[PDB]
Amino acid sequence: VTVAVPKERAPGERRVALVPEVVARLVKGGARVRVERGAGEGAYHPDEAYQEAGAEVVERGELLKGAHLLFTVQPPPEDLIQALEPGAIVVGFVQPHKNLELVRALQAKKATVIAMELIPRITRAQSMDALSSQATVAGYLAAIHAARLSPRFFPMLTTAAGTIRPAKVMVMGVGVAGLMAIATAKRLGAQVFAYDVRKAALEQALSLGAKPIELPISAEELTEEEKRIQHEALRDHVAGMDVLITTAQVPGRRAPILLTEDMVERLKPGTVVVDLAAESGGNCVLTKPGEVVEVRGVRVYGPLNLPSELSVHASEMYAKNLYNLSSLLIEKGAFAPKWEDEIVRAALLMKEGEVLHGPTKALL
Amino acid sequence: HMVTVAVPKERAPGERRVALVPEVVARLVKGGARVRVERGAGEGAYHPDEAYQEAGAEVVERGELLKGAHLLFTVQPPPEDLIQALEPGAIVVGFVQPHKNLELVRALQAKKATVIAMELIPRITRAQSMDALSSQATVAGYLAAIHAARLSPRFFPMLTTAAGTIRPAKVMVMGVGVAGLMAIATAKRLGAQVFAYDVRKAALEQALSLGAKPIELPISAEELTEEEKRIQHEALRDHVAGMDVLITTAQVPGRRAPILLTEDMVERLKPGTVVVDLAAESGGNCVLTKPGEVVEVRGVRVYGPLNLPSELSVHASEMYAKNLYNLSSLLIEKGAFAPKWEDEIVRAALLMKEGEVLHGPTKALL
Repeated sequence: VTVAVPKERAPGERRVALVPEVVARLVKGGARVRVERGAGEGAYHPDEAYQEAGAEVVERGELLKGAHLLFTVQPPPEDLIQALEPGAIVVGFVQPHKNLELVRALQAKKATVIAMELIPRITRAQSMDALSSQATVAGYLAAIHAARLSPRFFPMLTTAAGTIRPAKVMVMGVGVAGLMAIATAKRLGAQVFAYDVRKAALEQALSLGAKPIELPISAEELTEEEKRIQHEALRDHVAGMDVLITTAQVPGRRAPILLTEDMVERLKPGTVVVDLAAESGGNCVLTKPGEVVEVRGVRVYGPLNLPSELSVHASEMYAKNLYNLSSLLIEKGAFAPKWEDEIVRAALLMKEGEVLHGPTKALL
Repeated sequence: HMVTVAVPKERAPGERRVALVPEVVARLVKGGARVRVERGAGEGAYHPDEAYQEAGAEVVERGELLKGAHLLFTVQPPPEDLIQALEPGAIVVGFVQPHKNLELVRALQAKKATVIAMELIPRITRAQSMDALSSQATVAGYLAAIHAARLSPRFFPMLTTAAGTIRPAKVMVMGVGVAGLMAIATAKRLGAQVFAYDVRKAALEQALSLGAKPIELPISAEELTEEEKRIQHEALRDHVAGMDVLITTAQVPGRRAPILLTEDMVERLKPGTVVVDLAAESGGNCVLTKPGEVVEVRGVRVYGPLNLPSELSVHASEMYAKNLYNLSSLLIEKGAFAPKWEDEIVRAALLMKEGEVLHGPTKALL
C-alpha cells in the first residue's frame, strides 16, 4: 500500500493528516508514504523529519501517483480530486454541508471516501474518533482564550494587597469539548459550573470538579410552560457568571441558541463568552464567527479552527486516529479495506462514486 | 478641614486601568474623605459612573476635576491639561517613570508640584500592602503564562485519551521575581513541567516551593570571570534548547533590560517554541523581540507585551486601588489631609516637593 498526505489548503488550516512519528510506524509495517513538500510546516514538522521516517517528500500532484490511500484533514481540493486514480480511498473530514462543491466533484470522479466525522460512537472505535480528539483540543483552547479575554483572574489569590475571589465559569454543552473546558478552567482555579440536559454528562462534569446547574425539572416531551420555568432558572444562573463557554453543536443543523437575547442583557459588563458553536452559527445571539465583538461590555468570541491553533498536538492525535483506522485499511503492508466492518460501513460515505449515507444524497 | 481626592480617566494609549475602584472609594468616603472621579474613569475596568456615585463620590467633568482639592490619584502620570490645573500644595500619587515621561515630569516641576512616585515605594515589610510594582507584576506574570499557552501549538498539561498519551509542555521562567513566581504558579496549575532560572538562591528557593525545578548551573546560585561566564552561558543554552516555552521577566529600573536570550541561544530553539518576553517595555530579554508585537522567526513565536495589567483591568485596578488605599493611612488622618513627610515610605517615594526634585537619577536626567 502507498498512502498520500497533502499540504492542507483551506484558509487558516495548519494541521497535517500524518506526523513523522506516525509515518515511521506505517513504514516499519511495510507501507509506503508520500508527503507533499511542506505539508507539516503548519505543525512544525520539516520535510527532513518525514524523510527520516521513510517517506518520500514529493511535489504536489506528483503526490497521487502511487496512490492507494489519500489521508487528509479537510476534504481534498479539485487539483487533487482529478488526480485520484481509480480504486483509491479518500480518508479525512468531509463535511458535505461546508464543502458541497468538492463533494459533487468526488462523486463525478467516481471516487471512494471514508468520512472522518462519520466514525461511529462505539467503544471499539474510540481510538479512531477524530471528532473527539479535535474536540479535546477545542475545549482546552476555549478555556485558555476565556482567560486571555477576561479582565479578571481565574484563580483565587492572596497578596499583601488583599484576596480576590476565583472567577465563575459556566460550560454549557458538556460533551468532549466541554469536559476539557471544565478540566482546564478548573486547573486554572475557577469555580466551574456545568449545564447539560443529560444526567450522564453532568455526572462526568461532577467528576472533574464542576458544580452541576440544577434546574426545576431534572436531567434525564416538555410543555411550553415547563420550558419557561427552565429558561428563567438558567437565565438567573447565567447572569451570575464571569465567563460562559458554549459548545452545543448538532451534526448538519444550525446550532441551538443557548444564550438568548434576554439572557445576554443580564450579563454584567466585563463578562466573556467563548462560543465554540460558531462554525454552525453559534450558541450565542451576539456571536460574530471568527471575530471578537464587544456589546454592553460583553466580550464575545466565536473561534473557527481552534484545532489548527494547537497544530502540533491536534495533528498528533489526528495522525493517531488515522493510524488506528489503518488496521482496517491495511493488512500486513498491503491494501486490504475491510468493507464488512461496522466502522467502515458507518464511515464509508461513497463507494466508486455512489453515495452510501442518506443526508449527503439529499443535499446533492 | 476634611480632604478631597481626585481620580482621572487614563489617557495614555491603551491604558484601561483606574487609580481607584468603587469599593475602595466607599471606604475612603465612609472614613470621612471626599472623592471626585472623572466621568468614565472606570469604564476601562467595567466600573460605571453610577457605581462611584453609589460609593459616595461626585462623578464630575474632566478639568473641573482638580478644583475640589488635595490628592491626585493616578495610574500613569497626569498629562498636561491636569498638571496645569493642580492647585498649589496638592499631591500627585501614581506611577511616574521619568524615563518614559520626561516631558510630563519637566512640566510637573515647572508647575512646582508635589508627587509621590509609585515605583519608588521602598521594599520594606511594612510597605508590602502599598507595593504597586509587585501587585502589577502578579497580574503581568499570570497573563504571561496564559499568553504562553494561547501561543504554544502544544498542550501544556500531560493528557491521555483513547488516541494516546501526550507529554506535558516544558516551560522555563527566567527572572524569578514577583512576575516570574506568578508565571510559575500559573504554568504549574496548567500542568506544565516548569523550570526556573535566577542568579539568586532565595528566589530559586521560592520557585521550588511552588513546584518548579531550579535550573542548576556549574557555578552555583548566591566577582565572576570571563571564563566562568562562558561555562554558565553554554550550560544555560543547553537548558533553553530543551524548552517548549520561555517566559522572561528580568528588568532593572532605569536601564536597558539584560539579554537573557542571546542570538546563539535563539538559534538552538526548535520551531514551535514560544517566548513571552515581559521585559519588552525596557528593551526585551530576547534579541528577537519586537515590543507590542508577535513575531515569528525560524518558527519561534516571540511576543513582547506592553501593558499586561491593563488587559486584566478589573483586578489590576482593584489591587492598585487597594495599594493606594493602603498608602492613604500615611496621607490622611480622620478624613483630613495630613501628609506624614517624616515617614521612611514617604521620604523614599516623595519624588518632588513644591517643584524641588528630591530623587537623584531624576535630577540627573532632567
